[PDB]
Amino acid sequence: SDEKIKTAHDLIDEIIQDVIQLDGKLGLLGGNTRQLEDGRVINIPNGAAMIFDDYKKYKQGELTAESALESMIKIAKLSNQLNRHTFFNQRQPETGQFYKKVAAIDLQ
Repeated sequence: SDEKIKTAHDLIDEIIQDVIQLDGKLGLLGGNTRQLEDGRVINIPNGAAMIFDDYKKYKQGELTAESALESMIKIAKLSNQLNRHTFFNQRQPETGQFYKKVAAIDLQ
């Protein structure tokens, strides 16, 4: 897939919005919950939480914009790999779609 052309912020923003939309009636069993920077309680898969923390680092200054993006891509591939394996039915299709977009990092 062509790399195309986009800013780091635009790509990061695209995935963040998807995560927010992904939030739903899903309870603790469905996944873990984290407090939004705005102070809004949201629910997302444990994997979503992992990248969420990475985002915070970009703000904290612990990680760079590209470093945070890079970290998300590597873990995204691992998550996608597990999804590809069997017993993928256990995971929700909506969550699978999110991982696919992250791995295929194309703003388009």
